[PDB]
Amino acid sequence: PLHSIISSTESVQGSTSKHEFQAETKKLLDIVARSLYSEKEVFIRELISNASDALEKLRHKLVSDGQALPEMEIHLQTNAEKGTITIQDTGIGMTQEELVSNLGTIARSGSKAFLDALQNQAEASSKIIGQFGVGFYSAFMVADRVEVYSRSAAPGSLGYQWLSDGSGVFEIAEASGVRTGTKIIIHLKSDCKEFSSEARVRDVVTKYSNFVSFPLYLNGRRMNTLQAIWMMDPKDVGEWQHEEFYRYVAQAHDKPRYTLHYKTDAPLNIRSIFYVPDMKPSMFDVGSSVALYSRKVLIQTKATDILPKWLRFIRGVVDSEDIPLNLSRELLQESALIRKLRDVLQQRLIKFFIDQSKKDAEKYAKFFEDYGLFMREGIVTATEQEVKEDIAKLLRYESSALPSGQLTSLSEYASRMRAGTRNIYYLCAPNRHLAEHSPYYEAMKKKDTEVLFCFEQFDELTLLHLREFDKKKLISVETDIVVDHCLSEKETEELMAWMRNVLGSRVTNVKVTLRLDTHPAMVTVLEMGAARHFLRMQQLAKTQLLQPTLEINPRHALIKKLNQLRASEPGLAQLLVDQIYENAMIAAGLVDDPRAMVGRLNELLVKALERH
Amino acid sequence: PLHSIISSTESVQGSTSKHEFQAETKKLLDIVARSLYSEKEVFIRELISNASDALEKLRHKLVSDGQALPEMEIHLQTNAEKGTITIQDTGIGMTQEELVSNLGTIARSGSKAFLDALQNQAEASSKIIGQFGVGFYSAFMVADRVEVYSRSAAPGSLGYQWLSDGSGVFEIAEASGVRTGTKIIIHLKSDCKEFSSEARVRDVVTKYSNFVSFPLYLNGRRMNTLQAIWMMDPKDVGEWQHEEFYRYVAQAHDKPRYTLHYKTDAPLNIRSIFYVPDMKPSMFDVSRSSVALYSRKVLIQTKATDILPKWLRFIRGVVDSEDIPLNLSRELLQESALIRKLRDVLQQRLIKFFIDQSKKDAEKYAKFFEDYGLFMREGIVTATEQEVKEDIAKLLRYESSALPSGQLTSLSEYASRMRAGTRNIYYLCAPNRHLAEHSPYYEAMKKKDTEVLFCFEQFDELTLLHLREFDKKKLISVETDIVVDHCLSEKETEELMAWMRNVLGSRVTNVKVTLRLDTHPAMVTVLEMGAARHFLRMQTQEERAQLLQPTLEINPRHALIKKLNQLRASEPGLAQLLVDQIYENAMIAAGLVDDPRAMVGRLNELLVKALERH
Ligand SMILES: Nc1ncnc2c1ncn2[C@@H]1O[C@H](COP(=O)(O)OP(=O)(O)NP(=O)(O)O)[C@@H](O)[C@H]1O
Ligand SMILES: Nc1ncnc2c1ncn2[C@@H]1O[C@H](COP(=O)(O)OP(=O)(O)NP(=O)(O)O)[C@@H](O)[C@H]1O
Ligand SMILES: [K+]
Ligand SMILES: [K+]
Ligand SMILES: [Mg+2]
Ligand SMILES: [Mg+2]
Repeated sequence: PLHSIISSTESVQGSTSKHEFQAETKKLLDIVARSLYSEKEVFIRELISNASDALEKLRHKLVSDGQALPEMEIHLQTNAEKGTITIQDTGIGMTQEELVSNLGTIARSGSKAFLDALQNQAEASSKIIGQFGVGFYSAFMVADRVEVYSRSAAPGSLGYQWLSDGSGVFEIAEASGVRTGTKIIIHLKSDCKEFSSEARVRDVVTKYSNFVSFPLYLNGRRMNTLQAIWMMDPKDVGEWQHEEFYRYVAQAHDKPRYTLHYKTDAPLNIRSIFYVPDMKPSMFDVGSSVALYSRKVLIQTKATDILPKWLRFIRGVVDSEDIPLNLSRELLQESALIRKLRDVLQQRLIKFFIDQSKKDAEKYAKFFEDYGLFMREGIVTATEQEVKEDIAKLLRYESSALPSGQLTSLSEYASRMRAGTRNIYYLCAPNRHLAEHSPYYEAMKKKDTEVLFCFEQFDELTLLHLREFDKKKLISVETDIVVDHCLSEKETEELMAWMRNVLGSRVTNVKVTLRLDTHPAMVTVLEMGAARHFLRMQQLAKTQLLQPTLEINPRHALIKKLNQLRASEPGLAQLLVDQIYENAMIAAGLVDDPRAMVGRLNELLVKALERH
Repeated sequence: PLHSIISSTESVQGSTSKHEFQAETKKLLDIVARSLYSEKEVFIRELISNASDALEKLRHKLVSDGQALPEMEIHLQTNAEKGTITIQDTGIGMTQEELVSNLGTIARSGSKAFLDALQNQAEASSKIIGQFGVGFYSAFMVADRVEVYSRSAAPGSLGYQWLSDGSGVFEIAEASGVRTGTKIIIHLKSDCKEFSSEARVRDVVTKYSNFVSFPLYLNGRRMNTLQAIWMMDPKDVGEWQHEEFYRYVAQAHDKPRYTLHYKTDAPLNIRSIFYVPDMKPSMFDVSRSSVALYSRKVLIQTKATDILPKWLRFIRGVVDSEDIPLNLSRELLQESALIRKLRDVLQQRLIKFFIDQSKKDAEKYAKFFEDYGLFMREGIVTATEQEVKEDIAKLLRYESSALPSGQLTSLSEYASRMRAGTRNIYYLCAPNRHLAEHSPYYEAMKKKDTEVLFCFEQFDELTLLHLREFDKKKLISVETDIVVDHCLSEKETEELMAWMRNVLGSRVTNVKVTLRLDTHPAMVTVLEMGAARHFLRMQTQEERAQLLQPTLEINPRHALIKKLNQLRASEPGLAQLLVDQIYENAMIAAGLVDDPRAMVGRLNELLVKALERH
């Protein structure tokens, strides 16, 4: 049954009254003080941002008036005796009306009003941080009573006072002896007395607001001691600062091997810089020091992964003034602009690596040898076909049709290949000597088609997952053999019948091949790539057999000896085939742990040499 | 640069005034509707929670006076052409005064006053969700006009109207014929018309508000059809209830091989359930903690806290509590102190439970250990505290030489029968039982009357070196202890020994003799065998052997070694091949070969000439 009661019988007949939305202050203050910020160390960051905004406002006003610029700086005082923290700046300052309209009203900020009266919003709107208006009340989260002493920068403004305990009541009075600017006095709570020490304050200042645009003083000394090189032009920063900055963000002692200075403004504002370490990636390498900034203050998201996961081996910093933020000044989760930011960064980073090989191929070879693991991971974990192909341009392989010791790409491979050819062949082997001596490649010697050699691990899996490059099918050499379209015939036929009976449980069928010269036998299976992966995966973990085919080579010297061995030592003949069968399995790559074949090997040896 | 402008010259001189804090409603509404919630689909959950709170208030009012209990229902309606969504409720209802006090004021909730004026906080304080007072204002985030009809259930209340354009100004009127309860009419935004589709709303409801304590309906039919079993006592839930509950949570139609119903209050109020799938794990299980946190019967959607450790990701269930502090965005305060202690308590509770399951049923635990054995091994290598290592080591089932084939034993029961004054435990690695028994290393320690453990699973040699201790006992591998511990004619032996230094000097640095072997012609002993095995696979014979120090020991009583003497001078060419085969065989037996594909060629040409005389 459809238990529905919705109707449209509601009737409106009276005269509608008009009211205005109200607001309750005590609950809002409690919410801000208790259940808004996860950490308790953000109030100093908010105060520093406010001081920077005030200093910027004063500088802009003086520039507009064209007067003499005085000294402007921010001072932090840490007094551990009374258990108090004090911050003082030299900004514009606020009069009684401004104090009442700003410090006494929730969700009200004068910075937005000032920006609305700029008529350009480009000269100073890129440096104002405050946008909500509830950042000051984070002081009550660690304080019980607050004192504010402010005097405006106007020639004739008097000092004032601002007393409040954070309980919905505040008072204002006129003061004397107050200098130009503002001075915030904070009385620390009982459980929050850790913030009255210099070490913790210095740590938080260095973590959050290290790159403030104005001098910052704590008990006399200055903490910034560094420039934000991601906001400066590339023509104004030297090569020496590019290394010192890298050693700071990466927390290392080496030099970077690459340096990208990206700066774009058309799709969205990006001011970023990236580095690649000289040293080889370690085990721990398998936010990745890509900390996100906004108006030169740390955001500390570390979870949204603004950079792709496979690109976790690079360091640097990213700045953007258009990213949306929570009320707690934290990054929004999976915003529309955030997804677009990740795509833009990935496209530029891949393009940068392509030009590096085009400029200096020798340097790129060393980079690919060390960091090549990360590129293979990206293709496997990708979900869009165009993403896989774009990343695949960075792969390097060496082919049989070229001298040993040089690497080729999948792009130029499609250029020198014949127009009649349409698919790409690849053979996997531990080395190149084994690859050319591999029995699978020996059958391909008849055709002149060019093949690529894959040596490193996961190359076979990476090629299988890609499955297509530039509309060209990727097919392995092993799969193309089963699909491909001395020992007279009479004496040959009975020899297989003696193997089918013995190896019936292992060798499902045996057929005579004519394309082998060196290896006595081969093992062929349809899904060779999957078999070489599934078998290695099962021994890798007990998670959620097959039918192999063996082909003998009549022209082989050992196979010729099998005719005269059965009629003389039938016992020795059985062990010999059990050794040839496992030898073929090892060459194919379907070999299990080889500890079990030692017993059959030593026993065969001690009986096969008792003739000398 | 010690120059500080900080001083204390400033002081108060004039009279002090007095002022009251104010607020800006428009900016507050903009913040709530634009920069508060990450995802735009939370308004349905908020309004459903409000309806549930109203129904709870009505239920308390109707049970307090001891009167009959009418029907409580939630009705969701959708209209594609109109682009409107309707959620009608039959709760207490609100008159003009409650409407203007609660709806018309930001951060004002009547539930908190109702909760505090309860005087008992026993039956209703645990089922009230709203505590902030800004939940209703999330409707403006998706709607261009909000229209609400409501009337109280009091004997004499009348219907009313409520309109708001989202511009900070609302309006109230009087209405007749309004059904008792609350009815919310929402007109959707132009770009937010995707919420007028039945499938998307069904997804939102089945994601956020599955376990509401009242029957809810969507377009006529019921969407709940399932009760929350973790709230009741374990005696009130049956096996068939568990199967359906495990089916929904884990999306698996099989039977849960394990079931735990944790209920603790001394550290903090916890009401959680757990499950273990019967099927075998796959990559989707291994690939990334599959447990959804709950609080007062509503989804919280943590997705980042990971309340359970990484190695315990193979279990499924839900976790509920009422003492978790969540911020204004209805999400947990990240890295909170109270959150950290929940992870450790839950981990150790499950550690004890798995120990218990072994006692009452060893066969069931043994089958369970084989299926998920990677997860316990994974936790040991990823743990930092030594105390936790012992808690996990009790869950490992190994096999020793004191029992026949196919009887697994634990470390604790292994260490209860070992020697008196020596703190040593012996473990050996082999793919099978036959290989372990015939391993040359085991044959070397057969002299002593000591017990040795045979572990057959992979990555187990790495676990025993990371654990490093078990109740103050040193873990020593069989291969390592051989080095630590301190026929053929002599003349023919030493000259035979001297040849290998001449022909294997590049690959062998020292050759010795062992008399304790009688079934293997070769043996390789290394100082740190366990470390070499795991470090070799992650990272041709010359540079490999340089970092392994492959000491070679040859049994002189083996028949193969004896025949090498009479083949020394008859054909030196074949002798160069057989000695290499012995060297290669020893490495294969020792398991220190990265890939045996290179040794096939040398072996293949040996057989073609070994029996050519036949
Ligand atoms: N040190 C200061 N000097 C001058 N004005 C200040 C100072 N600190 C705060 N204000 C004023 O306080 C008002 C709002 O304070 P605040 O709480 O910081 O909001 P906001 O910083 O503008 N926005 P946000 O910090 O992002 O929440 C504005 O009018 C500021 O000009
Ligand atoms: N449908 C409703 N029926 C009855 N009372 C309601 C209804 N919706 C809202 N109210 C009342 O109006 C108040 C304001 O709504 P709301 O913003 O959800 O507050 P809250 O839910 O208690 N706290 P929060 O968790 O932020 O939603 C509620 O606390 C209720 O007292
Ligand atoms: K303010
Ligand atoms: K409200
Ligand atoms: Mg600010
Ligand atoms: Mg609510």
